[PDB]
Amino acid sequence: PIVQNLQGQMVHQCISPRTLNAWVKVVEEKAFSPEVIPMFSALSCGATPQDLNTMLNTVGGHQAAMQMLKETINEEAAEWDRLHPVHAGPIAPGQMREPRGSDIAGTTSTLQEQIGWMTHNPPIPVGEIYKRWIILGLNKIVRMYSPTSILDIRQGPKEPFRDYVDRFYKTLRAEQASVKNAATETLLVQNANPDCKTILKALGPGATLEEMMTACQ
Amino acid sequence: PIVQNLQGQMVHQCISPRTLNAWVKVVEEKAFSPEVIPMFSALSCGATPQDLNTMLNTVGGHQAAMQMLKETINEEAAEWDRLHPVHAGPIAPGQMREPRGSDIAGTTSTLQEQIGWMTHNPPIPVGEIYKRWIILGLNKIVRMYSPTSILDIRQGPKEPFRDYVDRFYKTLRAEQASVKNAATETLLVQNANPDCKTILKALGPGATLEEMMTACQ
Amino acid sequence: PIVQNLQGQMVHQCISPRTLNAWVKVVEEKAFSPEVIPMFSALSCGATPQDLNTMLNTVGGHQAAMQMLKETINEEAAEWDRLHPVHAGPIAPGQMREPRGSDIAGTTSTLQEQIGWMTHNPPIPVGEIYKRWIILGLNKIVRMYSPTSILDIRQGPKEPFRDYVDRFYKTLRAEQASVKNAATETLLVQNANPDCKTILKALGPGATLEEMMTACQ
Amino acid sequence: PIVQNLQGQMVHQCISPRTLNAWVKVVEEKAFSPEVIPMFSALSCGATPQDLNTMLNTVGGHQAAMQMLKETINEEAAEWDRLHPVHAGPIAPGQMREPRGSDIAGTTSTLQEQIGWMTHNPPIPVGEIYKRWIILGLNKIVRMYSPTSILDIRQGPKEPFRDYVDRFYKTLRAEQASVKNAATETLLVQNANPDCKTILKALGPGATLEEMMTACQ
Amino acid sequence: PIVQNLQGQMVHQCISPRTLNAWVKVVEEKAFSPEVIPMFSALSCGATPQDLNTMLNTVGGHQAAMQMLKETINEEAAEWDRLHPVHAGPIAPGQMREPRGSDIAGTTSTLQEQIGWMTHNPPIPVGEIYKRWIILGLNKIVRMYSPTSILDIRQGPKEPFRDYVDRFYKTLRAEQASVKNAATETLLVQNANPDCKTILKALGPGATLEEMMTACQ
Amino acid sequence: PIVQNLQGQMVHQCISPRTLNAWVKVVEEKAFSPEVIPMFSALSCGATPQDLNTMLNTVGGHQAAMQMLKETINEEAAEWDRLHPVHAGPIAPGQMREPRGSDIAGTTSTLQEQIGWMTHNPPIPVGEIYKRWIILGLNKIVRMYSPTSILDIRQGPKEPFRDYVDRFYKTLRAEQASVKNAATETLLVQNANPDCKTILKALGPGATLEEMMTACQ
Ligand SMILES: O=c1[nH]c2c(Br)cccc2n1Cc1ccccc1
Ligand SMILES: O=c1[nH]c2c(Br)cccc2n1Cc1ccccc1
Ligand SMILES: O=c1[nH]c2c(Br)cccc2n1Cc1ccccc1
Ligand SMILES: O=c1[nH]c2c(Br)cccc2n1Cc1ccccc1
Ligand SMILES: O=c1[nH]c2c(Br)cccc2n1Cc1ccccc1
Ligand SMILES: O=c1[nH]c2c(Br)cccc2n1Cc1ccccc1
Repeated sequence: PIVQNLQGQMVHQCISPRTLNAWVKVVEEKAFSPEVIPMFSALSCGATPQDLNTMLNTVGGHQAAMQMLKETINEEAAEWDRLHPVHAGPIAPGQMREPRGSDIAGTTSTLQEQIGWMTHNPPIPVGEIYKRWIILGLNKIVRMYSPTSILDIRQGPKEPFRDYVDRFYKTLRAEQASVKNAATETLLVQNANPDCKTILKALGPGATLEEMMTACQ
Repeated sequence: PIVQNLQGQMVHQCISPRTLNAWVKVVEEKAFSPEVIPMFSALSCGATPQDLNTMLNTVGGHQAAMQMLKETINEEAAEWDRLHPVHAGPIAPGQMREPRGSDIAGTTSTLQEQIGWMTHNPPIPVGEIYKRWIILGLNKIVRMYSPTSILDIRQGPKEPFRDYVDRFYKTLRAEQASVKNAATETLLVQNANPDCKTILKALGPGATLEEMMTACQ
Repeated sequence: PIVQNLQGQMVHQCISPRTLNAWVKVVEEKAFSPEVIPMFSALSCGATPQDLNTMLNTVGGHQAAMQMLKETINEEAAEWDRLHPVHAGPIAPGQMREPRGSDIAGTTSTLQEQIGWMTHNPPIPVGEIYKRWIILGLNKIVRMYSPTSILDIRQGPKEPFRDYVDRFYKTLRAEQASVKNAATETLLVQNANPDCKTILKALGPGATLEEMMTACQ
Repeated sequence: PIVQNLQGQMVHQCISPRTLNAWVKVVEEKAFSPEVIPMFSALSCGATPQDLNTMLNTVGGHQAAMQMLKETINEEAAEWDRLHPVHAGPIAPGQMREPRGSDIAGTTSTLQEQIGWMTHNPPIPVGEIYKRWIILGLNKIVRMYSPTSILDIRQGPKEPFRDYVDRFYKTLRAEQASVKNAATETLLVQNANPDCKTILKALGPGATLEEMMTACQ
Repeated sequence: PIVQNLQGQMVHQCISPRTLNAWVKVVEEKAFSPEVIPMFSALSCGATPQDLNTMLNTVGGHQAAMQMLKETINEEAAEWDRLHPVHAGPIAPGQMREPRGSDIAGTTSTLQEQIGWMTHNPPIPVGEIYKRWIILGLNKIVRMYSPTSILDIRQGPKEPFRDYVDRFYKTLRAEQASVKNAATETLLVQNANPDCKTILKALGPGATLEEMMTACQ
Repeated sequence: PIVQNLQGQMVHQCISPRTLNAWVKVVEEKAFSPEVIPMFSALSCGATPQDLNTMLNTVGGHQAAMQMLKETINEEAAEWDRLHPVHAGPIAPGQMREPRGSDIAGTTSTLQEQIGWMTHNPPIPVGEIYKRWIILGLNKIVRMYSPTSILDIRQGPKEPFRDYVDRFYKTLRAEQASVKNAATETLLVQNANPDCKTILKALGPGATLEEMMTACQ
């Protein structure tokens, strides 16, 4: 990554073994549960494109997902190039060249180039632009791999309301409803069991989740 | 987080993998036992709003609680805005803008903005203001998820007084009696078993817990 | 804690995850065995009052003990205030105020105040004063939770002398005899089994523990 | 490795125990699965030739592979020497000598020499040149140890399409098809089971993997 | 401990959790096997007397040994005082006082005093003087707790010579023969089994251990 | 060890707990498999003689080997003294004395002396000279403890060629053939099973290992 040292300058630091292992193990344990995305983002704090590729490339399973992610990346890289075309032919000697989509994705740019963009004044934050693309991809995968429709999360007749709500919002998070506060006074009540539904209906509209959860305790 | 380096300046540091993992595992092991709150506070030492959101967002279960927490956050953000409205329209070029509730919660502010507030002279401690909101939320959840009323913590006929007292104060902590020294010379004696109650009554009022615990040994 | 950096100034550092976890796990594994106290002291090296409270507050069990400890703290805080009363009414603008008992215990003082006391010239070592109070409390708990009287530690007829001595001094440590060198040429011999007692009596007085242990091998 | 310190100069740092252990354990757990290569590259960030040899030499099993890797190294070293022959006889006193193939591979050069090349202006990046050779070798091994031909990865009649695709791209990665986006609209469909193949044929050409995977859900 | 920082000055650093845990666990796993002593010495690198006491005091078992160690310490402290008596009565204001035995053992000296001695020019290395005393004590314990006389380490009729030699030198190390090279051409041969003894006798005198071990393979 | 800090000067640093534990555990897990030697070398990066002795002395088993290693050390120390005799009698006040064999092995020199040699201009690299001696010793032990002659590594009739080759080069590494590329087109083919031998003979001479391994797949 690029870090500030103990004296203020932005400099390159090797990716730690700790970071490398943390990311690999989160994917091993959680696959594409939605909580993997914020973890990915945090573990990739300060990352260069190189570092991003390293993290992705260290994943051994899930190669259908990694291939889908390459595809998303390629789509975002092609839109980058449409928005910001680069002058072809030879670069002014010693000068910074402008990044293309593939340079941002770290496939046709060197670490040194990446460091130059990222630390230039003003900076071209290639690592953050690429991260956004990867996260866009990752979110598609989380949605695709969501195993259950929100329509099938219904409270069991003996199921504690809290366990139902946990299932419902974990499902909603994966399906990626933006709806989130919203769905509360509608689908969540509809999919509640008969006894709880009666209670919740009686509360009247505008009930907070806390209120709903106390009511159905 | 924002830290002081080895030379005195306040600067941004990536959240560690160690920190990230510690928080995720505490929630996995302890759920919303009350001791999770001081741990959260300590693990979030120096946090920006971004860092706070990261920590929250890395939690995979308990999505009923995380949704209740968003709600509390939204309530505190709306009261922030009532207390400190911000001039609308365009900001003076290059100048610091004033934070709104959603900026404090990290949803409409950038890391750079956050860093500027937090390190400005005088500082606007957005990370500490947000932390207070999250802790307010978290405390509601701890109370809600407390499984037993203090009224049901009564000493077993064969139950060591110390184990009873441990149960009683662990329950009181979750229910969040402010009462804490208080409840000592009342409910704790009332809920003691017949033999211990007799002993404790004989001690007279004003007995310290230590005295009570020795007496009922 | 407050640490010296790599350039000589005293500055605040966040409590580490490593420290936090170490303390929680020692309490989980060892409860109030006497060796927990020196560990607590060492893990709290450089601690502010805030840090002390964090460590205490992260303990999830043993709430009878934590309540007894609050009580001891309150007693020491009240004696602090008797010894060092503070001028009431408004503080000189910008100046350091004097700490009261509750400020030392971190309940009515801010981190910033604490840092100011601890790094002032001359310093008011609030973290060390509070630590002393907590250790006084903790020692009471270790004594209370000692499961066996020294009077009941007697050598088994088939019990190796070394295992007996280990039991005897582990018990004495918990009961907190100051006696420690002392009890050696008396109770330790008295509570030895018949064969070893005969041997030890023959050695004559003034025998070192090493001498006793060789003799009864 | 060679790192930049907290003040800007490039200096030698001992390889960490953490790094050493991470590499040894990845090889123990994953052998020559293709994801070991990006891990190797990342763990060897900043490595000198010495460090590269250390990492390789710490591997205890797989000595057929390590011998094949020496062979590849020797081939690349011999081509280095063909491209960049070095003046024989005695070196100018105090001056940097030019590296030969074996110097780049760390077998006839000292750490000090290596440090001098790597930090000279302009640098001779011996550690990166050697790393490229090792990775060339390693890729040959990954291909050789790939257990299954892509021709034998065919979807089971009851096999979820996603699990098939995972098998297919994991196999392709090992066999090292450059084809990767390519093989998607051909072999992947051909090797799909009858029901999925029918669905995929109906989609028409140009289907993205995401589209294919949704279709065969 | 007292360390040199990244700028050359000697300063106090808190004992790490890592160090604390390492020492406690070595004692738990190995008790007073002789290899614990060099580990103790290395873990206590740079230690103040305070730090030494911390490490000792964190040990929960083995209290017979810890008491024997206090005794040794007291003996060395009393000889210190015989060799280096200190002027009684009040110290020159602001000046360094001279350490007594108990100051060196950290029982009547403050951390600040200890730091002053250790970093004075010229230094009074109180931490190293105390460490020597503790190691003297520890060595007595290792010898006392050695379970087997060297006289009882004899090669089994089916026992590989190498396993015998391992037993013999592990025993000798505990009993603390200075003899070590020595005992090689005598007791080690005497205690060898009949077939190996014959072989070894034939080698003639002056055989190296390597030679002996090859011979009896 | 002696390290360069964050400002360029060579200074002493305590051996880490991490390093100490890593070395002890490698010996526990792998004994004297040949891969222990490069690990030892890497873990001892920057070591003083003191540090080298620490690492060796922390090993609890294998005392036959540790004794053989002392012997090798003594032999190298005696040859050092033959090559570089030192002027006897008193040293010039304040000046660096010249190291003898035993000073290099850390038995008659202080840490301070060692630091002075190692950081003098020009340096006397006592830690690297001693390391070379220890590695010479260690290599003798690896060879001695090799359990199988290369002559007995022959491919099983049902044994995959790759597993045979792994056995053969792991054995050769321990026996310490310099032969290594060499033995490839001879003994390795000779010790192959009948079917593979026929295949390999047909390839003709000059086959690379890769070629051999593909052929016998
Ligand atoms: O090097 C890698 N490995 C990647 C993985 Br694994 C998943 C996603 C993108 C990756 N990239 C960059 C890249 C390559 C080819 C097409 C597009 C993006
Ligand atoms: O980004 C996140 N994730 C959060 C979680 Br998980 C729980 C609480 C608040 C969170 N925030 C900020 C936020 C979002 C939306 C409404 C209010 C607060
Ligand atoms: O915040 C905390 N948590 C504590 C725990 Br847990 C045990 C002892 C004291 C504690 N304190 C300070 C404090 C509070 C109230 C009365 C006195 C002392
Ligand atoms: O020292 C080592 N150990 C190595 C391992 Br293990 C595998 C590959 C190369 C290695 N090298 C460098 C080297 C030696 C001899 C021929 C060519 C390359
Ligand atoms: O504070 C401690 N704990 C010790 C342990 Br545990 C063993 C040895 C000495 C120790 N010391 C110093 C000390 C105390 C009293 C007599 C002599 C030495
Ligand atoms: O202090 C130690 N412990 C050692 C171990 Br354990 C093995 C090898 C040498 C060692 N040394 C140095 C040394 C001592 C005596 C003879 C020669 C070498």
